[PDB]
Amino acid sequence: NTSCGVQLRIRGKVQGVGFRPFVWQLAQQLNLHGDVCNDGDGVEVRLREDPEVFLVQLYQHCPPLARIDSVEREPFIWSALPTEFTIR
Amino acid sequence: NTSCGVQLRIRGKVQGVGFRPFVWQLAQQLNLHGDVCNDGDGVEVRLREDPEVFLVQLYQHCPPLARIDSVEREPFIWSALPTEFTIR
Amino acid sequence: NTSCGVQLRIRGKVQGVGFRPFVWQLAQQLNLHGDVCNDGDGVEVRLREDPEVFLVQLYQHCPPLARIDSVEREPFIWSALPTEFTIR
Amino acid sequence: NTSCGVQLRIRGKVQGVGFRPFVWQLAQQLNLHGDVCNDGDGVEVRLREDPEVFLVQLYQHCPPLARIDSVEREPFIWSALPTEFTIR
Amino acid sequence: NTSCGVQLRIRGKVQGVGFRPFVWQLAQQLNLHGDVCNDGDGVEVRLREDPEVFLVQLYQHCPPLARIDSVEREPFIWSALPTEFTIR
Amino acid sequence: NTSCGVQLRIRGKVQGVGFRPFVWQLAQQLNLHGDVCNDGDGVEVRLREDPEVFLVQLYQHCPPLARIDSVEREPFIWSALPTEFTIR
Ligand SMILES: O=P([O-])(O)O
Ligand SMILES: O=P([O-])(O)O
Ligand SMILES: O=P([O-])(O)O
Ligand SMILES: O=P([O-])(O)O
Ligand SMILES: O=P([O-])(O)O
Ligand SMILES: O=P([O-])(O)O
Repeated sequence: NTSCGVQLRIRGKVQGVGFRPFVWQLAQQLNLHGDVCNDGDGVEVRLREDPEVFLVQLYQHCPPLARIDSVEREPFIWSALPTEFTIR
Repeated sequence: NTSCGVQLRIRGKVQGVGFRPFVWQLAQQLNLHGDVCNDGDGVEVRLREDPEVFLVQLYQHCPPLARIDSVEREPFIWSALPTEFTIR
Repeated sequence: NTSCGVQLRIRGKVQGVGFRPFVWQLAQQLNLHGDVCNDGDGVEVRLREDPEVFLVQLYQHCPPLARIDSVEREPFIWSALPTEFTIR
Repeated sequence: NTSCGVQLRIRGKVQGVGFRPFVWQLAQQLNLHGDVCNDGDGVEVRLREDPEVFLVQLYQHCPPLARIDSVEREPFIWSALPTEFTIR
Repeated sequence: NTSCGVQLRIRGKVQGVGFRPFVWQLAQQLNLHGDVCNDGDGVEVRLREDPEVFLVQLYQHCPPLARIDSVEREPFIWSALPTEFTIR
Repeated sequence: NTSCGVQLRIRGKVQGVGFRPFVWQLAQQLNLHGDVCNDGDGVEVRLREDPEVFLVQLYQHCPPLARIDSVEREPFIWSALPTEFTIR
């Protein structure tokens, strides 16, 4: 059933730069679950887990072509909990 | 803005027994924020904070006329965070 | 990959009483993941999530034939995270 | 240096009943650190860790001569963190 | 009543640079409560919530004239919980 | 007895640069417990506490000769909890 999640909205130069694969790889390394997509207003990451380590490493290890201008976070409710981390 | 909350649904003999005032007093003692109401399917408690101590003490210190048959919990999103604990 | 879990060891009159199904139902209601088994020294519950609400409700809603004499907890590492709650 | 702690104030029939040793044993089982004392207004327990499992088990496994009428909690700051659980 | 807070002490080139407004805006975006002031030994931020995302973004999005040389954290007790984030 | 810990594996130019003393000093400032060592595949930090603030500050305040290329984290179980932070 339902659970508390977090949505991150990452804006900047975040498309055509390997950003979704970067996020996926970070999520795999950190054993995170949820998804990533680019919906036209940056990159949206939805996580089951707390985002803090992910956010630290998002910034520090940003791909060389990418540039992160802002990140916003908000809570939301998962309808079903994710069992993988996927690119959508 | 928004924040992760918890809603508790408490069922049993939970009306006409001092239940809403009991919840209010417990919330005051525990410095909790949110609200309590009786909507016809038991008593609904919405909290800003984690509910664990509240739940322990709800059961242990249940008013003598009351009887708690079940408690369910689920997350939800507060649209604005509460600054008091109120009976609604 | 790996994650921090909790193992609970529940002892008492906890077999022949509907205890494993009780635990399963509680875990379903609380959206918990992991497993339950009876290994001859009581009932072992392994969870992905924090156990506090589960423990409160384990005691308060213990099946009428059952009796809980003790519960112990310890951390452990999940090799793979559970995606369901199962009786083993 | 300093850290966030919790103080619990447990009132009732909580002296002459094995209460301080009960608390000590519970703290040992739960791998908690801090102290317990009886200062004339019940029993005060100060912990380094979150108190929720402790509180559940305090109530459920209360010694047979004892009776717990109320428990209050408040935060405080440890000046030095405790490395044992002691009766004071 | 009282609650566990965190105080951050941010030192460097952190005055005359838009630092207090920067902190305020970050706190608004992150839905944080507490206050910020410059007391002559850098900038002090007191929060009700965990500071981790705030700290990540403090560093990454530091105003261009500012420079953060160090940040220290310590717990403290709020006498009353804050309902806004304010510049003091 | 046992408790949930975190192990961090920090790789890059992290030897001959004051890295272990840097970690020790950070851990002292943050009131952390555990240890640091260089085992030939970077620097391993084991903590009792959550690592998030530590990780933020590890990156931001990296010694000038050092360079951090990657950090990985995983949970593990402490056999005994640490009471100091030590260089091993
Ligand atoms: O288009 P991407 O590869 O930057 O996600
Ligand atoms: O009707 P109440 O007093 O039990 O809430
Ligand atoms: O044998 P059980 O039904 O008490 O688990
Ligand atoms: O006096 P005590 O043994 O109940 O603590
Ligand atoms: O003086 P401030 O604008 O840097 O706070
Ligand atoms: O060899 P270290 O000083 O960089 O730890």
